[PDB]
Amino acid sequence: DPAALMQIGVIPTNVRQLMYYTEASSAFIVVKLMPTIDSPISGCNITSISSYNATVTKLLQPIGENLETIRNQLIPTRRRFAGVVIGLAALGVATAAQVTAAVALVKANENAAAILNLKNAIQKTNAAVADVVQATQSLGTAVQAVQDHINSVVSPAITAANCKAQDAIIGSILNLYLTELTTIFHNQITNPALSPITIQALRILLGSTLPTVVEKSFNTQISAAELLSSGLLTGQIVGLDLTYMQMVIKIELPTLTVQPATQIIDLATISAFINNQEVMAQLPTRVMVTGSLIQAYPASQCTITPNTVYCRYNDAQVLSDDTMACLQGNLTRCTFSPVVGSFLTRFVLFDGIVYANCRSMLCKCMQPAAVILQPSSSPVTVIDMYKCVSLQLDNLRFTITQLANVTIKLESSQILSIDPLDISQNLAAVNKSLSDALQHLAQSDTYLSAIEDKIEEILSKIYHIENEIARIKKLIGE
Amino acid sequence: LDPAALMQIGVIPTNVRQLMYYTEASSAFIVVKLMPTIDSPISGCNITSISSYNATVTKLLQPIGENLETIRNQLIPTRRRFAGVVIGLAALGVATAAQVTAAVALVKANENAAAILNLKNAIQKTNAAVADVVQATQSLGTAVQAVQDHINSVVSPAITAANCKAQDAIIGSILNLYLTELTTIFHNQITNPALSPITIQALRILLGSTLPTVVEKSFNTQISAAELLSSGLLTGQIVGLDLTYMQMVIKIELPTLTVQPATQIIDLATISAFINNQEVMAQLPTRVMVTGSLIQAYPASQCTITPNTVYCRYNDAQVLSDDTMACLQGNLTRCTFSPVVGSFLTRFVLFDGIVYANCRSMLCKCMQPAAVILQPSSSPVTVIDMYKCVSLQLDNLRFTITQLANVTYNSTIKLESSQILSIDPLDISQNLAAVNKSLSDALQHLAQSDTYLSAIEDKIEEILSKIYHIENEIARIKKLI
Amino acid sequence: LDPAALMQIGVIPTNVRQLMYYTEASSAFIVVKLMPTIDSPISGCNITSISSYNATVTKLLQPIGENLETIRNQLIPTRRRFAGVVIGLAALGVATAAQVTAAVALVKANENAAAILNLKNAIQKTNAAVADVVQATQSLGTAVQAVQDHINSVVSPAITAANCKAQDAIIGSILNLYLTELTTIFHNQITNPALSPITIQALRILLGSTLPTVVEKSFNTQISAAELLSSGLLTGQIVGLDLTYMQMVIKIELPTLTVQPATQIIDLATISAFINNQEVMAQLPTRVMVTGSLIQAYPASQCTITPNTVYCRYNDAQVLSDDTMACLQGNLTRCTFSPVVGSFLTRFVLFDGIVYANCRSMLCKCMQPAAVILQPSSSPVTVIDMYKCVSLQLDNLRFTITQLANVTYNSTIKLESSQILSIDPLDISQNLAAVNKSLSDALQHLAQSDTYLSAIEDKIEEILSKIYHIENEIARIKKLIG
Ligand SMILES: *[C@@H]1O[C@H](CO)[C@@H](O)[C@H](O)[C@H]1NC(C)=O
Ligand SMILES: *[C@@H]1O[C@H](CO)[C@@H](O)[C@H](O)[C@H]1NC(C)=O
Ligand SMILES: *[C@@H]1O[C@H](CO)[C@@H](O)[C@H](O)[C@H]1NC(C)=O
Ligand SMILES: *[C@@H]1O[C@H](CO)[C@@H](O)[C@H](O)[C@H]1NC(C)=O
Ligand SMILES: *[C@@H]1O[C@H](CO)[C@@H](O)[C@H](O)[C@H]1NC(C)=O
Ligand SMILES: *[C@@H]1O[C@H](CO)[C@@H](O)[C@H](O)[C@H]1NC(C)=O
Ligand SMILES: *[C@@H]1O[C@H](CO)[C@@H](O)[C@H](O)[C@H]1NC(C)=O
Ligand SMILES: *[C@@H]1O[C@H](CO)[C@@H](O)[C@H](O)[C@H]1NC(C)=O
Ligand SMILES: *[C@@H]1O[C@H](CO)[C@@H](O)[C@H](O)[C@H]1NC(C)=O
Ligand SMILES: *[C@@H]1O[C@H](CO)[C@@H](O)[C@H](O)[C@H]1NC(C)=O
Ligand SMILES: *[C@@H]1O[C@H](CO)[C@@H](O)[C@H](O)[C@H]1NC(C)=O
Ligand SMILES: *[C@@H]1O[C@H](CO)[C@@H](O)[C@H](O)[C@H]1NC(C)=O
Repeated sequence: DPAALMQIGVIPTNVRQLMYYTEASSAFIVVKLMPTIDSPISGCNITSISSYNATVTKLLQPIGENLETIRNQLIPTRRRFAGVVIGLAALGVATAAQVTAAVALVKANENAAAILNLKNAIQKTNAAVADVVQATQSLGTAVQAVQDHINSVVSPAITAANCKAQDAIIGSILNLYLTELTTIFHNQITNPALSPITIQALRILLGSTLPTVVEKSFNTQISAAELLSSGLLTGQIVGLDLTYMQMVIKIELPTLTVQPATQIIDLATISAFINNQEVMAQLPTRVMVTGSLIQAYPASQCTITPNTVYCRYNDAQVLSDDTMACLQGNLTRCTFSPVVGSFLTRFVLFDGIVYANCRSMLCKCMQPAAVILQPSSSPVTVIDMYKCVSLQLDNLRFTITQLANVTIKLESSQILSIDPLDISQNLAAVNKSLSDALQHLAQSDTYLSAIEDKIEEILSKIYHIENEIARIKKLIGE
Repeated sequence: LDPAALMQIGVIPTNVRQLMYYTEASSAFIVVKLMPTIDSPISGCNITSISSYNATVTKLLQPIGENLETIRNQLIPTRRRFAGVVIGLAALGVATAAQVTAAVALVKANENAAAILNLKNAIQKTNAAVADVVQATQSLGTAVQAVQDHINSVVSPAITAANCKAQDAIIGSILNLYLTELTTIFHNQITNPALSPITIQALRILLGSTLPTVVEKSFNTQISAAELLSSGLLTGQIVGLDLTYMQMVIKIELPTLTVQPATQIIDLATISAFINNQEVMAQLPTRVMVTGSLIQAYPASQCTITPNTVYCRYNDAQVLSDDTMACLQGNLTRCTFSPVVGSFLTRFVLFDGIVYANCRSMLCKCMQPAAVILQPSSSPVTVIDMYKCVSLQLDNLRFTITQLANVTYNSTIKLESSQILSIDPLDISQNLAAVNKSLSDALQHLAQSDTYLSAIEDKIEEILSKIYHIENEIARIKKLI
Repeated sequence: LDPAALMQIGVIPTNVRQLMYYTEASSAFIVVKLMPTIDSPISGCNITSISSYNATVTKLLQPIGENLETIRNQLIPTRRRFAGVVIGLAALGVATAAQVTAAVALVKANENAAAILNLKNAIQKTNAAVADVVQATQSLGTAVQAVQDHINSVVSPAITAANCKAQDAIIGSILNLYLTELTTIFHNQITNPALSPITIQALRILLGSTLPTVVEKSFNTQISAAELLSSGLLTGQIVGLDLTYMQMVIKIELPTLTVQPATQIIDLATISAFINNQEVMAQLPTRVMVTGSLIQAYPASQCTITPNTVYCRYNDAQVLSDDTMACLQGNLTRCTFSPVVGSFLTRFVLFDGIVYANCRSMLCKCMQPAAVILQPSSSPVTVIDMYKCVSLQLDNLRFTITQLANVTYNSTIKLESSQILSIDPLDISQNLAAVNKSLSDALQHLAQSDTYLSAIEDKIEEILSKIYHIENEIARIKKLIG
């Protein structure tokens, strides 16, 4: 919490809010894998069409078989899903996510079936994008990623002359798409039908259609530029027909809300100069604060904006008692690893002010023409208008115009290395010292046990002396 | 053999696969014709983009070409018909077993590669994206040209002073786009580039829309082109090159897998658990190989995975510690738990119809017997089969449970809080510094302690003396009487 | 300096390369026309795509523009001609050196930027993939349109109400593919988007089929277009942008390389060895920098590598521990080995004709001199040169050794078993917990040995007291008797 933690060299670089998922707006798409070629054909065969159909069908066999095993067999069983999830054993061993996704799958069964009910019209229609319609109502959108390119190249008629050439252009168009499909449909998981469709997969699958579909299916105020460039869009396969080669995907757009009393701070670190060496604090690069509570929170899998971080689920990791204390101001509990600093990690601008390691890097001020030096008592030296106005950090001059407002104590036992190999070597060293301490103990024990025995002899002598003084005292005393 | 009943700790076997080794392999030769054929007549015009493309690509292939020449037409076959053993390997400088292996293969494919480049003229004259290279009614391999179909599509029937500007432009963006991708594969960084493996990813860039056709046409295997294209099975290596004709000969190889008996590759996932008053997660390898009583960490990140099989070139196993083995072998007092920030996605798992959840860290609201499932401290994880709940609700997710478990909680769980620690470097280093600090005090305390000891030795020599004199003084006083 | 007698340990030098520092960098400007030119006449027809593409590419470039403004158009130049001062940096909020460095370079190029962004119309109205930007017999750089050629092939000579739907479809997919790729480069995540660098990856997406042409045209160095495109030497930054004309001015920068006199960058590979009865591997860094007697880990993950050279903008070196340095310098008693599961691929190496192999873990069968090479426990690795074997066979691999080794240099290999341990975090923590348990017992046992020490000192104090009385009587009975 105490950002006064930048005396050490760790500077906050961002403060975003945390958004969670409340509900989701959806849309159904039918990916038409086989394009429409309705021009008459005689005395000629277009082999590429056959091959594409065969290779793609085999490629989709796992998704299909999984779909049947789950859907068309153990959950909706020759009847109509009424809301009770049954036979989840069908999934074998599944994660919470997969189980969640399976339920969503059966819940979508009725819509997927409505759309697949029109598979035939969808196939006969030549179109890159098209509204799947049933008597005055839109079920969703039907897309075919290669249709436009195909229409540009197909001959109005395919005769025995055209043949060779046509089978070639259609061939390369289909095969290129096929190849990209190969990139997305690999049979490795047990329930592939339940794997999420990423925006990258959607791009491959929908080709040049993605933009059009993105707008056509969502009415939110969010622009098509955001949906495409961010990672909010995510979909899942909800239906398949291998004969018409049509895949029904359900796309989803999250409805993000902000979680109160929670911030997600980014921490960067410049090299400090402590106890005679260039070092760098060792802390998480992204933390989450909720009052006094602090967790590590890298949103590598979340969508990040300049002022917000939207995450599917919580990815927080617990920090160590020593780490927290260090973030909460207590700098004697931090940890610094030595480093080979460079220009890029020796300084940083922070709202006009510049924080830098002037001990490791030459902070040669120009206007005041005075070379800045750094007290061995200060890890990092600040630099505002007061200390300079036109500073020059090796090959880079620039003015300074702001002013910064506002006890140090660092033990060299805080300067360690956090590297497996390095740690194991120190561990070995510590262990050898424990072994020396144990030997010292043995030596020590042996000696004390020897004194105890001499003490015994000494007592046996005191007695005899004592008794001898009692007798000699019987020739003059009682 | 790994009590899978290590599930009481929250680790669940999510997969069991067979391991497969690569006995032999089938291969085929491909000639990548880098220069498109253009037959439409040219007159009163000069397509320059073709000149540039030729120049840039020839440079980009100089390193591979030079290397290929040095090894081949220079030192390994020694420009003398190979015999059976390789000679002159010092030519490679420093090489790894994988590279030497490839070098040996290079010279072995020497004969075939020659046969193919021997037809570089015909191969180049022929306009075709894919064509069979033939000699004496035999097929030596396949000839591909990734852009041909596209070029053919755009190039006009006759190029003339009128077209020139527009034709050169389209033929240019086409060749240039290919060039860019190609420039993404051939970067000279190593000392022996001609020996670097060609991946399916590079193979795709190199062959373009031609890949599916080639894959099908090169092997007859039962495996489908879909498996071949979508798996990582296929691999290739350069074994021929003619910079003049810009034709690169490549040898593609498809393995012939075999099931190594008595071996399984198990995937291990962990849900969080509640132990000694904290939400923790067991720390173990995520993928182990098992053979008898031997367990090794087997991260097959370099292999081809199937729902039932794992196949690798060479095993990438890692040895596990005695404690970690003890743990997976069933001795839970040896496992290691790290505290974690649980979430819905990590507090339960479905295992063949029965659920396994951390009902302390999560609200397991049973719906049928309408009760809140309470998790006793002596259970880091609860099991929920039909007998405990026929209708369960887990945070907005409701489902039925109609399968019965098989009681094996015969032995109570013995777990010490010392098993709960962080396995993260930073955290480990801090702990080590604490340990060391504690030991340094002891080492100091022993040094001072070593002083109160030197004092005793003294007060003892004093006593032994005063005693020696008191004895003389007594016998003296005694002899006087 | 670095006994390669580190080879007796199975760690071998695979590459020695020179290091190179980036001195000066010759630049060049590029104007990216994000909108193609359709000159053919249009009648009664709305090419819908041109509108949509435009609305989208624009909201996409808003962040880069908005930010690029608050910086250039509002807080560094300030409605006036720059004068080498750089004020108002506070506008960047918190910014790193690389960013600040860029903000400087931005305002510095502002002049050339606006110059180009002043020939908008000439650029827009012109129809070409690659167009030289000129102003009074001078090249201000190059203007480029990634999709132009393609569009020209497609676009009909005259777009009518009959061609419409058809044309809007072809043109529309061409633009949308490009738009999609652009959606891959321009996500708004940072605070100063405009400052983020442009990679050859981003560059490729942006200029498409143009890149090879632009590159060769705007640089006259000895480096071939091939290398500039294959390596990672090229970089650029967004200097000028105009949302209305959809033109982005970019500054491509090609670095001038300068060798660091003494430094050398060595790559270390390790084969398994057989030490204290088990197969293991030495735990050293993979790439190190060596200058005289200083050694640092040098992972040039970013840098541009060549068979003989390594060029980086700034260092990425890491400090090595004393034990690691001692090991790298020949003191093998300080190295660290980890038991491993060996494989063919990691059991041997060819070093200038001579093979180095673990012949305990692998069967080193000599073919010509016909014999099986045995490796004594004392040799963690064996060296097979021509003197030992002419034709060797390492299962399936059969080759000839024609070189001789002379590195017969002798030095006793002293290796303690405490050098064989795991470097895996989980394993380290398990070991640290055991060391802790001992430290724990030692401390309790110490508590006790502190109790005796007091009790011993107690009976001593007593003895020394009884020796008082006994001493007075003997001095009394000595006088009261004379
Ligand atoms: C068309 O050609 C394909 C092979 O290219 C063949 O399998 C098919 O039988 C031919 N057409 C039919 C259905 O007869
Ligand atoms: C795919 O080929 C099969 C024959 O194997 C045929 O029944 C089916 O209609 C084809 N699908 C399409 C959409 O062409
Ligand atoms: C900061 O650490 C020191 C010792 O490491 C401790 O004495 C102090 O109490 C800690 N911070 C506070 C005041 O809680
Ligand atoms: C510590 O040293 C002893 C012998 O000196 C050894 O048995 C132990 O393995 C070493 N360290 C550990 C616990 O790894
Ligand atoms: C054809 O164009 C190339 C460059 O594009 C040029 O080098 C050559 O001179 C031209 N034709 C000739 C031989 O004049
Ligand atoms: C590529 O250019 C070279 C010389 O510039 C020429 O010899 C060669 O014929 C061209 N490509 C081919 C093999 O047609
Ligand atoms: C498990 O480990 C304990 C100590 O960690 C050991 O005493 C016990 O024998 C092991 N389990 C059994 C009974 O094999
Ligand atoms: C252990 O602590 C001692 C003093 O407390 C210190 O000298 C030593 O460097 C520490 N261990 C290591 C080598 O990190
Ligand atoms: C073309 O269509 C778009 C939307 O479909 C519309 O906004 C635009 O006004 C139309 N063309 C023009 C500029 O009139
Ligand atoms: C982009 O759209 C704007 C208005 O929507 C228009 O002024 C501009 O001409 C379009 N792009 C260009 C520069 O052609
Ligand atoms: C190598 O290490 C040993 C102990 O591990 C040490 O005694 C020796 O001095 C070191 N090498 C030399 C001779 O510097
Ligand atoms: C060492 O053991 C003691 C108790 O057995 C414990 O308090 C300490 O935390 C353990 N090691 C460390 C410093 O983590």
